[PDB]
Amino acid sequence: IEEKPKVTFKDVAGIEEVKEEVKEIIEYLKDPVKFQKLGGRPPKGVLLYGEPGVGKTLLAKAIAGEAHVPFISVSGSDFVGVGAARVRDLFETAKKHAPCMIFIDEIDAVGRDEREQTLNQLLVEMDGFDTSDGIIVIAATNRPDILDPALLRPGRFDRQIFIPKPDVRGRYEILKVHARNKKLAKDVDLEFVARATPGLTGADLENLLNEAALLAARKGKEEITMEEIEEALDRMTISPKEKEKIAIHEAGHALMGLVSDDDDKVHKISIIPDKHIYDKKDLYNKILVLLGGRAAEEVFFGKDGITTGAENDLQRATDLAYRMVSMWGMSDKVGPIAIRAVDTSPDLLREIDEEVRRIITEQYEKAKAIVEEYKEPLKAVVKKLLEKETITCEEFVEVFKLYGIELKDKCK
Amino acid sequence: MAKVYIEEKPKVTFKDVAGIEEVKEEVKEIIEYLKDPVKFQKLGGRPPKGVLLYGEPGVGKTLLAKAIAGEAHVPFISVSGSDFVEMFVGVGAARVRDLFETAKKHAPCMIFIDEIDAVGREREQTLNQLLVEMDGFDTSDGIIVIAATNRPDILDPALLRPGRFDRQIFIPKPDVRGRYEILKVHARNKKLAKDVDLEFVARATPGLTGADLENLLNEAALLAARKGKEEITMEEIEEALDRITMTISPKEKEKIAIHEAGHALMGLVSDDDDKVHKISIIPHIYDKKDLYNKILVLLGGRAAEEVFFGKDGITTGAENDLQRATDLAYRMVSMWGMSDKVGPIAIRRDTSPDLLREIDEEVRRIITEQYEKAKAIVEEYKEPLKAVVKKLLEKETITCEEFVEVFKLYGIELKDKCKK
Amino acid sequence: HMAKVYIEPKVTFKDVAGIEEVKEEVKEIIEYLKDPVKFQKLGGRPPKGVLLYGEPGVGKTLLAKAIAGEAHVPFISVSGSDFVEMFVGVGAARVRDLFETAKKHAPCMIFIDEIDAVGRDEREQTLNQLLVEMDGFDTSDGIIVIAATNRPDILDPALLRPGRFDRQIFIPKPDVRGRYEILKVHARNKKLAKDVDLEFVARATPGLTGADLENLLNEAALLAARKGKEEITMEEIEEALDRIMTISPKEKEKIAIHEAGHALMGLVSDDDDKVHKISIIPRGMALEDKHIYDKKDLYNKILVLLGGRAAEEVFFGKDGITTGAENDLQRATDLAYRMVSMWGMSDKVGPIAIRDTSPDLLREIDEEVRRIITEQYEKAKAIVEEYKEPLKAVVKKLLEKETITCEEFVEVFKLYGIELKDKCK
Amino acid sequence: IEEKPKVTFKDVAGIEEVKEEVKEIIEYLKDPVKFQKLGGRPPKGVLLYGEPGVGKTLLAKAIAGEAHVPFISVSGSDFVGVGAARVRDLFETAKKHAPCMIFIDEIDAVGRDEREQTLNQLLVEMDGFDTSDGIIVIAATNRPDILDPALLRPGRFDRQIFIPKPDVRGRYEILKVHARNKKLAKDVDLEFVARATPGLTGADLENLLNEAALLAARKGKEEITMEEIEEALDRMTISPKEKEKIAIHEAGHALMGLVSDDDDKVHKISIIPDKHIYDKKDLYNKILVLLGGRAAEEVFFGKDGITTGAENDLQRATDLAYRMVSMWGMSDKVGPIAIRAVDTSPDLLREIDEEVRRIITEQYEKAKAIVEEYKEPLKAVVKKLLEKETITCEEFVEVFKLYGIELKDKCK
Amino acid sequence: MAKVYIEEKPKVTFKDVAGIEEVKEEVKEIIEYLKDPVKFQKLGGRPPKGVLLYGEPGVGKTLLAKAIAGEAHVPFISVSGSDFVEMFVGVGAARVRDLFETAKKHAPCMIFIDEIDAVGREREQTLNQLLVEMDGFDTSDGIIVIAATNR
Ligand SMILES: Nc1ncnc2c1ncn2[C@@H]1O[C@H](COP(=O)(O)OP(=O)(O)O)[C@@H](O)[C@H]1O
Ligand SMILES: Nc1ncnc2c1ncn2[C@@H]1O[C@H](COP(=O)(O)OP(=O)(O)O)[C@@H](O)[C@H]1O
Ligand SMILES: Nc1ncnc2c1ncn2[C@@H]1O[C@H](COP(=O)(O)OP(=O)(O)O)[C@@H](O)[C@H]1O
Ligand SMILES: Nc1ncnc2c1ncn2[C@@H]1O[C@H](COP(=O)(O)OP(=O)(O)O)[C@@H](O)[C@H]1O
Ligand SMILES: Nc1ncnc2c1ncn2[C@@H]1O[C@H](COP(=O)(O)OP(=O)(O)O)[C@@H](O)[C@H]1O
Ligand SMILES: [Zn+2]
Ligand SMILES: [Zn+2]
Ligand SMILES: [Zn+2]
Ligand SMILES: [Zn+2]
Repeated sequence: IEEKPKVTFKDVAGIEEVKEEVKEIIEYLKDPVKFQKLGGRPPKGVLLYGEPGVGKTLLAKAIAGEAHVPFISVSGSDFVGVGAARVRDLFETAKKHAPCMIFIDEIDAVGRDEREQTLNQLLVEMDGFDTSDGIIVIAATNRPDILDPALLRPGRFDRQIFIPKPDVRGRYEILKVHARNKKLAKDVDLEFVARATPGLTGADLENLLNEAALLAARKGKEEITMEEIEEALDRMTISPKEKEKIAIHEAGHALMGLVSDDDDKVHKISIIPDKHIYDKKDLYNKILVLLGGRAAEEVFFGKDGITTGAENDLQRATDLAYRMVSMWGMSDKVGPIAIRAVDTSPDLLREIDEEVRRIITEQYEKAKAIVEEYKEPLKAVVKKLLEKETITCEEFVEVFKLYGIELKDKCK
Repeated sequence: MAKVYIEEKPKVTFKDVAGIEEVKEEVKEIIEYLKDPVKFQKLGGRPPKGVLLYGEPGVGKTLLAKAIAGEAHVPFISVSGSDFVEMFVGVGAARVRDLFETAKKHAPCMIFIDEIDAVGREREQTLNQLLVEMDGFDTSDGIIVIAATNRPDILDPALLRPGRFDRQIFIPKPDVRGRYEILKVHARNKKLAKDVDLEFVARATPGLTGADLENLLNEAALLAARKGKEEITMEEIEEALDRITMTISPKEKEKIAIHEAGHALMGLVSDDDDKVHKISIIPHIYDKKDLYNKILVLLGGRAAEEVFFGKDGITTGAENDLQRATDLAYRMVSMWGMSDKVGPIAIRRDTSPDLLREIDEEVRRIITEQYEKAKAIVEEYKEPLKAVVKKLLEKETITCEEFVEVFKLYGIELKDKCKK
Repeated sequence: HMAKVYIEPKVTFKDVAGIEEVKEEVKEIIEYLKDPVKFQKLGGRPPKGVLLYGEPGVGKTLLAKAIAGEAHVPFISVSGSDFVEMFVGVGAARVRDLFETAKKHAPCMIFIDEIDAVGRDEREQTLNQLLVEMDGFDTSDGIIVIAATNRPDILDPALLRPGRFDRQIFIPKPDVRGRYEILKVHARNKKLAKDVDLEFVARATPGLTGADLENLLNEAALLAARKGKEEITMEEIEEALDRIMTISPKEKEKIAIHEAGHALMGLVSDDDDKVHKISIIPRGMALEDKHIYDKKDLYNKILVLLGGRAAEEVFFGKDGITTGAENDLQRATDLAYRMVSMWGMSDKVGPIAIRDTSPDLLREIDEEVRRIITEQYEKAKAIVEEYKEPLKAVVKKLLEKETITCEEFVEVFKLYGIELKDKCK
Repeated sequence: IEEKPKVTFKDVAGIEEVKEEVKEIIEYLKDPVKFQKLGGRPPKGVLLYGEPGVGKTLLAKAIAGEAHVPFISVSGSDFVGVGAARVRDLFETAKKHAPCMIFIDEIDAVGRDEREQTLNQLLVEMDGFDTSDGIIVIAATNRPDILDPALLRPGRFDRQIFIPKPDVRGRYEILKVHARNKKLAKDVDLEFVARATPGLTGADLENLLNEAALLAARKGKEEITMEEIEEALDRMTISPKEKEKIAIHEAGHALMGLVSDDDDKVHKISIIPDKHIYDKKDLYNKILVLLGGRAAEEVFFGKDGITTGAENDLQRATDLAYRMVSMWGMSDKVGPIAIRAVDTSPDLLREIDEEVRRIITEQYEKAKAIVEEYKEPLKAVVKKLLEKETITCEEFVEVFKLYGIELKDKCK
Repeated sequence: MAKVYIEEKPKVTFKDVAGIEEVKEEVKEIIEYLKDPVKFQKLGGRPPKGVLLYGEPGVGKTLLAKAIAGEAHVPFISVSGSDFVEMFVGVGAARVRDLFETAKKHAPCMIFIDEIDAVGREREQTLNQLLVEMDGFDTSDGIIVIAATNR
């Protein structure tokens, strides 16, 4: 697929922080020789990851549009040995249309036999082009956890941007953008609709206004009223009980961060989902923070109230614990041996799993004790998070200050 | 070569379509859009571009599409997916471009693509040309593309992507009422005798499609004609019926009904799991309690099978329920650290066999716990369940409300979990 | 595919700001290129390949161009990405042709930007062809190859072995003085106002490269021009600043202790390879067989690899050990695993070689590998514990100078009355 | 590679039994429509297997030559996804040149990922052509033991011909063929040279005469004398000690065959290397025969004298024992279960290996006892085999008859 | 493009080659064949068509080949495996056919292919053309091909 601009930042609502990040990509695509004579090297690949419908393809299309540069679209599933040829051809086409943008949706389909050979051909094509070409590849994925680490290595998709689900403010701005082409009545309050749609993506909101328009049309009306919007709403939204669980989890992580011995700045708590060296204590602390969400879930709701929301934090914590034991020899029992894994005895594998379980349980018990200790000021924080949807790190600290508890200065 | 058919305003309407009122209700916006596209356009409304109709052969997919066009009084442009088999060069891709060209010329109209699976499994040359033609037309054009398939499992995912055939409607095989209503529709042109009981014929045809029934009445008419009769009697209908000996056995039906009732009963009792709907013999954050409950519901079908038929009567029908239940149990233990024994460790899908054993043990613990629970529930409400199964066997399809009403008769108040 | 041949002035050392230590290192390269015959008659043997590694825009191509300029010698520029294809063995031919062109224009300089693209199968054939072309030319030719990389961590070790790019120079991001000196260089062709304080601009640009600063002054000049001014004021510089990361001092101390750890192992080893320039390079930058090694030589190579971590534990405790020892630990274990399962250097396992093997043997192998590593780790730790006081001294010097010579390390130990092994260069 | 006849059966020495087998292939290639109107179906693929240099490519070339039909040559190693395309193209070319012969040398390279996909493409191309095409594929391999069973399945290479190393008679006939283009002296005795070259292949003999010719030329002679032939010989021949070991092994197999309870006819003992149902006793007996060679080696030479020659017989015996246990449920311990194998518990695998070891050792002890019993008439048979190189089954039985032992009537 | 060298009767002999007497002894039949091919041909003798010389760079592979030609007083036709890098179409395969054509015209002679690894690792088009040209010539021609490789 080969398209042209016709979509800019005016069609993208919110994500101003993301918009700011990608601004160098738009400046580079406008005139690559300014950046080439400069000496600086822009990214070759940029990974856009988030939930479906958050506007990853939209952002990529807006980048191309703002730069007035061709947009060459393709999907990961569109890639027996002919898979590797298609990759070579895509980049060939791109170099011919330079300065332009390559867009790869579902990069996870090609980047997780024919499934492992096309992957390498993409990797070599990424290493094949330079800044001189004046081209940039933007990939999008809903499952970055299943991505091949090789893809994120330096020279290839070494830049990653997480596009989040819209907050109440974000939802309203999206609604405004998608309401432009709709004949809405005076009585419609888009501010209310934003409040009434926590959990929805930009796509869900676009569909909600589209559905309301189709209803008003079916009904035989010259405007869209709140009636239609409520009807379109009923036709994906976070329950108040669900919201409470998310808020307790999120507060859990923040409390761990504002109490953890060393580094990592804490930031904006919301009911919405390396060049550095780290010591053993730093990693124990990072695990402590990751388990915080779940620790809060158990302390507040019991063993039967623990939720599916802790999925990534648990994965990350365990992944970090295995690295400590099997890669960084941070276990006394295992020793300073490093295993990178089908030549290793089951006895060592057992010894590794045991140590990983030891670390996680140690920290989980610690995290739980901390939540148990500050349960009353936490309840207060959760009440604020439920009401406001989003709170600043400063706000959290000030709520604890009210309960006579001075937390660590780690915000922004 | 090639051949595209154009019926400027068809004569088939919803009166020629029987027993898919839920489907009829869904497609009503497509009718309203085709009647006046600018009413929609002048508001910012964007109807679907493509609508996928999938079901068994003869359930009435082309019929429904023809009725949509007829109800809207709009041309029906028919074409077959197999007619895009290029004879030298990329003539397949040209035909696609031409079909949409023809359609835009006859707007407001309907494009109908039978066997979309033939063009959407040089192959990706015609397929891509269809995909670009789908992205090429807008709501301004006032046209809609309806594709039909018997094999949606072999369809290219690209076809179902947003902007294309992003709306999919499953057309099911008719239940008793469905079958009778179809027979009534197809009996209209036929000279039937007074003795013919179409209500009996519908009961006697579980598993037949609208086409099979249309053919059954057509065969009975040919039998009566050859015999030298002016009317069609039950004799000819029974004779025409016998050409059916891949149907639903009554013993088989009982097993399906008990399994289906099993799931519904679990759903209407499960502590916080959500929304039960239409029981038929015819084909996000979750807490630990919610997932235990989801497993409970999945095991319901089998639990009912054992309670009613014994360990020797349990069936292959529980295959996917069992898989799903175990997959969910495995995720609770190895991914969401919902096991006290295993702890809050996560193994996403390298592992010592001792941990693998510990995981399998815990998964077995959860499933057996819930299976024993489900069985106890079926054992408790066996008498009102027998009542539900008896109703489900004669009606083939019952509403959740109907189930709850049967239980109400046995003095048992179930959870208000019916879909509204 | 192309190659660009530069004819000589324009770029000399006067256009290169604040890397005087680097400028001093490369001075032999400039002298050799001037008259290759005079320097071999004198006795000086030059490098075949010089690797320049650092972040993008840190003046690696600039330094290389200045070397060629100062020597008045052709500069043949090429990129690693120009030697990739998959389809046909034309990649290997281009390498042969580049060196052919170079020999025709001698005395001259070859410059390979992005050497990492060709240094990581049709790409492998090209990598080997480069390696053989490196071994193909001599000092008699009068050519030196300078390669530049932003990713030296992903470079093939084969490229850096003796005879190839065996000289490596790390070009760092400019500190405040560095930034100020660069600003001065790039301010020469600009009409700046009296009110502009380049010393302030230096403090206001932490983390920028020479390239970023060059562009900042260029952008400020364009803003003053578009405003209709003959001079550039602080207003335009602040505006140009807005239009567009770090290393911690605690982190720096950890790196310095780790790096010092390796060097102490090397200068005590009992039998090893040469040790050189100890430096505080960030995790991102910084970086066998063919010949015969005995069991003692390999035990010693493991000893050196564990040195960094051994220092981390001796100085910071078990809670202070860091992620920086990641490759050292991997390499040490790989080497231990080869000793046991390939070279039958274990008495318990015997002279058996495992290339389909019982778990009992796998257990026996893992046990022995753990024995070797722990033995050596305890040895390394004991060495760090013994020379903890002169090491603290080395780290303090390393922290303030950010880079110390092998000679400086040995003379610090000399101060503490400890005579180390004569290694270095 | 595409060649034309120019080589017939006159260039092939001996292998008259093989020559007789392939005669239908030559008659079919001459006029396929006679065989097509007939109703009969010739083989699609014919596998030629034997040691290197025995004349597998030669026989194939002679088949094409005798039939006056094109010979299209290719090798297995000449076959990333482009491997499967080459196969399709070869058969395309063949169908265009029909009636003709396809020749695939080293079929083991393609018939043992890209290594497993080209294999399937060959299998489908084999199933693609019919008798109507009037083409035949002849494959050659030195390692048929490593061949994928799929290749030998009905419709594809379901015909297999073993080409053996030449016996003294065979060697003489080959020497005669290769002596035709050589200027040999009157004193040269090719009958002696055959006797003096046991173990050599047709290729070795061709080279021996070629080397003798080059020596005589170098020496400055107008003829090749015995001097040159002996010199060329010295420049792969079976030692007399080695010969004794082979003879004891071969006698071992024959004795088992002439004593085994039921079926399988015994034939020609030499010092040179399904549509049917079998019962448990038949298979125990087949194992007994297979172990016979080794059993004789141990009885005669001791545990330190057992040799590498038993390699195939041991493989075959074990392969047969595993099939009895894991496929045909002929083990009481394992039961009537059939395992065809990465879903099976190690406990069952252990139980299977134990039973296989039980069967083999049982039979090995039996075979050894039989050799021990008839050691004296066996010594007599070995003396005859050493002298004559080859003996008939009848001759063996007659030698035992002399020692007053009446064997089973199982010859020909 | 391309370049094939012809030294009709070289001046390097075995006196210019040192310390490989075992190798010198092996190749002595190649010398004797090149001196008079019909002596061999009139007996049914078939010498090698191709001889591969492999070793480290600078051990004297081209030297030995040149000495073989010199000792036999036979032309030495030198060519490099890298010179079969086609410039459009299949011009690589044509060069191979031409080399053997040239050789047959100068018989009895010696073909020398340095870096045979460059042509023998479109790639299989020139490689196959070499293979067919090798199978194309006979002992009657009175020519020998000596290839040298480091890899
Ligand atoms: N942030 C947003 N602002 C405005 N519209 C949005 C936003 N996010 C999504 N949308 C709308 O939702 C639709 C789906 O977005 P898309 O980028 O295709 O999905 P994805 O994130 O899966 O790649 C588009 O039509 C786009 O207009
Ligand atoms: N629900 C139904 N109501 C009435 N007639 C039906 C129904 N389903 C099928 N039929 C009849 O069966 C025949 C086949 O219908 P058709 O649409 O072609 O099947 P398919 O789903 O394979 O496209 C038609 O003559 C139609 O009238
Ligand atoms: N040390 C420095 N002194 C002066 N100018 C510098 C310095 N570092 C960078 N610059 C300038 O920045 C630009 C980019 O430098 P360049 O050589 O391309 O960097 P690299 O090769 O490391 O990517 C050049 O114009 C150069 O003059
Ligand atoms: N039975 C034989 N009769 C005559 N010559 C033979 C015989 N076996 C081999 N040769 C000769 O030996 C050479 C090698 O035979 P070939 O068929 O190519 O080997 P392989 O059996 O490995 O395929 C040929 O030149 C052929 O003339
Ligand atoms: N054994 C040797 N005796 C004499 N000179 C030798 C010997 N080996 C190499 N040389 C000399 O070394 C040089 C290179 O020889 P050459 O054949 O080109 O090397 P290679 O094996 O790479 O082809 C020649 O000038 C040759 O005289
Ligand atoms: Zn979390
Ligand atoms: Zn079910
Ligand atoms: Zn280190
Ligand atoms: Zn045998």
